[PDB]
Amino acid sequence: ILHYEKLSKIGLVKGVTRKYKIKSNPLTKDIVIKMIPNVSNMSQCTGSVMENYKTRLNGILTPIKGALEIYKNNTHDCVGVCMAGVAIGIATAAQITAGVALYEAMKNADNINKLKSSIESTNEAVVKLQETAEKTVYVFTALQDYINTNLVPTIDKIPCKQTELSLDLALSKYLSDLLFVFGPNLQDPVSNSMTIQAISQAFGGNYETLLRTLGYATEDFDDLLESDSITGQIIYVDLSSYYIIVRVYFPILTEIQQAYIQELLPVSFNNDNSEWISIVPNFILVRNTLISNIEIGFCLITKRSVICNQDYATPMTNNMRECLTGSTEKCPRELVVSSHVPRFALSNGVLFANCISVTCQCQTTGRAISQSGEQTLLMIDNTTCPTAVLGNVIISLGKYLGSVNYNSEGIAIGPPVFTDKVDISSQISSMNQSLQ
Amino acid sequence: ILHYEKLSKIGLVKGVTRKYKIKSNPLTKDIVIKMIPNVSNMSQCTGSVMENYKTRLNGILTPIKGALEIYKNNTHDCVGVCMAGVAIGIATAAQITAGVALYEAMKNADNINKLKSSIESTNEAVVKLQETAEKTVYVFTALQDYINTNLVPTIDKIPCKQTELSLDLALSKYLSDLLFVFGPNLQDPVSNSMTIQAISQAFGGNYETLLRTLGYATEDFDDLLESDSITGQIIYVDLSSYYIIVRVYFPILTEIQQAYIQELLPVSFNNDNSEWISIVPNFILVRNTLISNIEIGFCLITKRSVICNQDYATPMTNNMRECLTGSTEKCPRELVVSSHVPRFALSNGVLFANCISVTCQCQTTGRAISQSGEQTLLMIDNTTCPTAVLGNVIISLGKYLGSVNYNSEGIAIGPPVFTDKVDISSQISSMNQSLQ
Amino acid sequence: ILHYEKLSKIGLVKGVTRKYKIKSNPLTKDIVIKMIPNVSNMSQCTGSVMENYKTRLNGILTPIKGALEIYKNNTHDCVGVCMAGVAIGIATAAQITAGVALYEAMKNADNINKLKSSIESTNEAVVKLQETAEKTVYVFTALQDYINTNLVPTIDKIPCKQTELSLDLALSKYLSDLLFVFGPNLQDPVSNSMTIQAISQAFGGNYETLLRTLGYATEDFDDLLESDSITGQIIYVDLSSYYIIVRVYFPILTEIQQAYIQELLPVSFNNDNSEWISIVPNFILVRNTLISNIEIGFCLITKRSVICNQDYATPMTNNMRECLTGSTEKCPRELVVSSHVPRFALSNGVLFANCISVTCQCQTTGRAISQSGEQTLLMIDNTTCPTAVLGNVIISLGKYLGSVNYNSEGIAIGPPVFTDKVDISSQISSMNQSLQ
Ligand SMILES: *[C@@H]1O[C@H](CO)[C@@H](O)[C@H](O)[C@H]1NC(C)=O
Ligand SMILES: *[C@@H]1O[C@H](CO)[C@@H](O)[C@H](O)[C@H]1NC(C)=O
Ligand SMILES: *[C@@H]1O[C@H](CO)[C@@H](O)[C@H](O)[C@H]1NC(C)=O
Ligand SMILES: *[C@@H]1O[C@H](CO)[C@@H](O)[C@H](O)[C@H]1NC(C)=O
Ligand SMILES: *[C@@H]1O[C@H](CO)[C@@H](O)[C@H](O)[C@H]1NC(C)=O
Ligand SMILES: *[C@@H]1O[C@H](CO)[C@@H](O)[C@H](O)[C@H]1NC(C)=O
Ligand SMILES: *[C@@H]1O[C@H](CO)[C@@H](O)[C@H](O)[C@H]1NC(C)=O
Ligand SMILES: *[C@@H]1O[C@H](CO)[C@@H](O)[C@H](O)[C@H]1NC(C)=O
Ligand SMILES: *[C@@H]1O[C@H](CO)[C@@H](O)[C@H](O)[C@H]1NC(C)=O
Ligand SMILES: *[C@@H]1O[C@H](CO)[C@@H](O)[C@H](O)[C@H]1NC(C)=O
Ligand SMILES: *[C@@H]1O[C@H](CO)[C@@H](O)[C@H](O)[C@H]1NC(C)=O
Ligand SMILES: *[C@@H]1O[C@H](CO)[C@@H](O)[C@H](O)[C@H]1NC(C)=O
Repeated sequence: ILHYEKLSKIGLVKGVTRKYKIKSNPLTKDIVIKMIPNVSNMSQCTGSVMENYKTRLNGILTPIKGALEIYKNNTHDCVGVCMAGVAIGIATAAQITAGVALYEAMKNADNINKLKSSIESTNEAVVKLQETAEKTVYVFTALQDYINTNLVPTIDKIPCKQTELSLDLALSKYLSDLLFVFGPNLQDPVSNSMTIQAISQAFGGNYETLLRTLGYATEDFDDLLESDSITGQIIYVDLSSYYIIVRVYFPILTEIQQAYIQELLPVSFNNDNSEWISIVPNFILVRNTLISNIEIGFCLITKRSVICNQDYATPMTNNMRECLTGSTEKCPRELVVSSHVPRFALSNGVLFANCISVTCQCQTTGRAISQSGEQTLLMIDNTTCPTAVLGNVIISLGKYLGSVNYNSEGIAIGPPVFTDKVDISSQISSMNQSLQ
Repeated sequence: ILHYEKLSKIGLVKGVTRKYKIKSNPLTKDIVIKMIPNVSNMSQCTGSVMENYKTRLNGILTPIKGALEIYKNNTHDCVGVCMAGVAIGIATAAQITAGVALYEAMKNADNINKLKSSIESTNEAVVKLQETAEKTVYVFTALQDYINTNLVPTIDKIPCKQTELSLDLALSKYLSDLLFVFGPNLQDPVSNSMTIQAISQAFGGNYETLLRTLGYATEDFDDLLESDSITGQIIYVDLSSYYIIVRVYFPILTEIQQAYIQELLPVSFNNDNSEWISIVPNFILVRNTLISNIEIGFCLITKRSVICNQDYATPMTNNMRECLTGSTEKCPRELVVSSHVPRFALSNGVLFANCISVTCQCQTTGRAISQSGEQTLLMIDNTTCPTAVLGNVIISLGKYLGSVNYNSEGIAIGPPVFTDKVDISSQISSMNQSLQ
Repeated sequence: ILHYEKLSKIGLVKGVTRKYKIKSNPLTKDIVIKMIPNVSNMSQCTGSVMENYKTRLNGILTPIKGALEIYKNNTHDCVGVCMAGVAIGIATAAQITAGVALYEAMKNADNINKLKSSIESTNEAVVKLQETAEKTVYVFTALQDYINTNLVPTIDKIPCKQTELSLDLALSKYLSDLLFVFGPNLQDPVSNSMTIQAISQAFGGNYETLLRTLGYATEDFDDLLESDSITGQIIYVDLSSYYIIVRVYFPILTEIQQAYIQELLPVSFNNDNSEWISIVPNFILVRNTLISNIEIGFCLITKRSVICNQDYATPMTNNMRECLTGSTEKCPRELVVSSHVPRFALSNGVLFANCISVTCQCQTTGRAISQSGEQTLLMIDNTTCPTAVLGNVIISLGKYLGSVNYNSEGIAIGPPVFTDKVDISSQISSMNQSLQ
């Protein structure tokens, strides 16, 4: 376990405790995104912009169909999914799993494609199609709202050459937004790591409409959405009607048993007439009594749980392990030169303040609280005095659950470090000479 | 303090000198952002979209008020702001300061909330309300412009079922834009480090309107705005009318006395029949004769000053200070293999170039400029000849201010390094292996 | 030169082979971007917003003209381009080259400026003007389409105070979008490294319209566009009509002879009853039998080529070069702690899998595939059994081309490493302590 009391003297005050959960057991739903709007009522003087747009869009969608066909031509049934690796050549585990999912989805994709005329005939942003007697499929058109709201009502009040230019500009804007996702960046359409937010770029970035139409099945919807857990996969691309079929995955957030995330608050501390800040990860992941780093940039942090779409646990150095489990001397530290580093923190009702680097007096005492040159931090609870003053904040404090004689006991202190990108090169290069 | 001559002989040509500026003394103004538009004039067939949007927005905003209420409950002027830390539990210095500011703003927030009916009744993008007999408050409604410009005029030209769909799509787009900032990502709404641009996402990202309506208080407006110095804080959330109160901070740019930013220009140089580029920071902070690094990626680099919303000074390795103070050998270098690395530079009118890599000839005599094999760079000035050429550029040069015999004196050059992400891991691994 | 067979035993399975191509031989086109829209037809109720917008835009643009005038006043024909470095002061190689290009473009800029009245009289998003008897120039207005589609048609259906507010909001949104690029961030406007997508932010981000109107005539267009290969440069700023002149560069992709990019697929492998992953870059660049790294994150990855707007070759550690050329023991490895690390891969129809972590039972044999406690990965080809099963995927396999005794030969393995930044700091600091 983590030794919070020893970490506090370093400057690492214990923070909130959060539970760890990852995506599992995804459900599947199929949607059709029509990437070309219907212009039946505006065709009177739509000009020649549509042929150019179709050619440009075919130039984008052709690589997608080409990258799908390699798995399409190698997936079939033999006397489950039964693939042929000779004509596949290069494939990772994720690619092969995505191909299996693609073949599985083809069973419904065939019946979806059976309604090609209905898909093309759609002229609203969201349309319901009776895909079978007991199931339905929704159709999303990229720019149908804009055409039905702005361009169509203004088809005669302005010279419709200007309307042609406006439609061309709208389509060009849509394509420029698309090219970030569906352009040559999408080298691997056979994969399910593409988030619904990115897929909605084919719909103008309005993923909320897609999710609301499909259904808010769970109460953990927002955590799944922000954490990039709701993903989709393209399973069919049509170069005649210019539409794609996307299978959207709706997973459930499953708590990881015997696992939690502990956050450590860094506080500057005094040592040798100078201020220092400890260098340890802000978030530590504990799972089944095993301490390991978690890369938290991709994960989502809430008030009670950490939500990740993938198991983002990363290895932790053994020295870091002993720094977090009591051995303070192995805990690295950095000198502080900036004057905007926190100098006190409150945890469990008791504040850990660097009472020498900031004015520090209590309230009922009406006197100052003195921090000697040997103590890194000062523990202030209501044992010494029940209300403290720090700058312009007057705060009352609760009892401490740790050692009664905390402020009278010191510890060893670790060696200094520097964490700049180029400082790493200098340190490695310099000591290499020392090694020789 | 920086030895520019030796740095140039390394390949680090002295660049522009800029002053250091940080924000301080922030003035405060209060604005109200209503996140639900008024649909009174278009409620004839808006449908059930409004109730669903209200439910979604209530779900979005409930955690915000839940987090604010933790502090709002435990701060009550007692026998200055006087907070109870027992029920706060977990808090940092910045969070406690933000809570103090929140309570201070509550005194005016009470009078602002006294105008709940007026805030609800707003039907314009920007509305002026008399806070007091002398003070006024501006109300910003997110989608009011869109509704009043598009949905109201086109309320009967199109079937209003389509209008309901259009309004639903617009609100969904608004919510998708919001969820980046106001969604579960906003775990800590108490803190006041959220930029005005991010807050404007609740107003469609149009922070320029927010700032212009309040007032361009100073000529340093753009530097403050880009550097993220203009920040806001949510001080009250109402779920009955779905609006928030934001206290916008307008700091002033105060230059730090006896401090400046020095920029070094890297130039590839010849050494041992090959090309190298020195590995040192592009920007160097000198403050009160103390040299320190600066994570300038978060700051703004203008022509005459560096603007930072916080003091971003970070420590610099001692060896690196020795390198910048004259110790040539302690500066690391990287072998260059790219052919698109700069090979000459101009400072104070004197030309530093690597004539081995790029051909140099001098126009006033029409003969080549020769760089010998043991010289890193060639200093070319009008002392040598008034005009030299470099490929297709003909340039005239001033006089050097350093040593007259610059080109005849050599230095000691540093040790090679590699700066790739995996190179660090490989170097550490081998360097451990040698020690064992 | 790369020993794929030995890399497979580590877990680095050979992937796709791509060709390396860079920007070269850029063509030049001239366009005019007018950042103030023509509002002649809305002048009845335009209000006073236009004067304030003009003042804001003048404040935005004055630094740009000030920075251009440094090279404008210091460049003239001398008895090619002939610059004066005395009054330039500070300049890099890129800045000087950009200034030379700026002067070269001034010849056409004068003829463009001769049509100032025509430029300022434009009232459409894209307008064609004849700068000479033979050549023509296009004009792009930032917000003309929005005005002519929304504000003009709605000039009487709603009170024009609302129209004035709407125009002010639109201009403020346009300025908010602009300030990310054309604001104080644009410290060097002379340089030509700014992408066309960024330049289009002055046109609403519709770079597709610019490129389509300019008449592209290449099959490598999408690769050039994604890779940020198409760039522009501002060559003149007018503070009276508020327009800028941009010289757009259209290059050609030239394949680098004797150069290709090799991709390596990481696969978790068993060692000492534990699962590990190798720390080696995903992409390796080979040029004339010289191996080098590449920050391919800046580049674009396609199915058969890597496209970069600059030569992004970076040096590689010598030990690392030995690692990629058969010396297996120098390759670092990291202990897999997550349960979402790939565990099998397919290359050339040959399946590399870690049968310890994932059960393998190939259907043709009808029995499970057993991997011992000495073999890092198990090679499956149709010699041992044609079709293999891994979980839910049934795959048929080709024949190996390397050693037929692959599964019986073992290799040496490397030392463990950790890649976290804090882990790097802990590692570096710790062995300084042991070194002494
Ligand atoms: C378009 O034309 C059809 C007739 O084919 C008509 O039913 C419909 O109302 C028109 N408008 C829209 C928005 O579809
Ligand atoms: C897949 O098969 C189709 C015909 O069924 C063919 O047109 C296409 O080129 C094939 N794709 C390959 C072999 O990659
Ligand atoms: C300190 O505060 C706790 C509540 O947090 C209280 O129970 C205890 O009596 C207090 N001790 C004093 C006032 O001495
Ligand atoms: C390495 O150890 C020496 C011991 O004297 C110390 O002075 C130096 O600062 C240390 N450097 C690093 C980068 O750990
Ligand atoms: C470390 O020093 C040795 C001997 O001086 C040298 O051979 C080796 O290349 C150095 N390693 C570096 C600088 O990474
Ligand atoms: C704050 O106080 C109110 C009213 O007493 C209560 O409803 C709410 O739950 C409290 N919130 C806390 C204690 O976090
Ligand atoms: C709604 O209509 C009334 C009718 O007089 C008008 O006064 C009011 O300004 C309208 N509201 C909006 C927001 O347009
Ligand atoms: C050389 O350049 C200097 C500027 O540094 C100038 O003052 C001088 O007149 C030039 N010509 C000489 C020194 O002959
Ligand atoms: C350049 O010259 C013009 C007059 O020709 C002057 O107005 C401007 O200020 C000069 N700029 C600089 C940087 O000297
Ligand atoms: C303004 O109105 C005139 C009236 O004839 C028209 O010719 C011109 O095109 C209009 N300007 C526009 C639409 O930008
Ligand atoms: C393995 O597959 C290849 C074609 O990929 C075939 O030529 C060979 O005969 C097969 N070997 C066996 C034993 O079936
Ligand atoms: C250094 O090598 C030793 C060899 O026994 C190993 O135990 C230790 O973990 C290594 N540490 C680092 C930071 O590489």
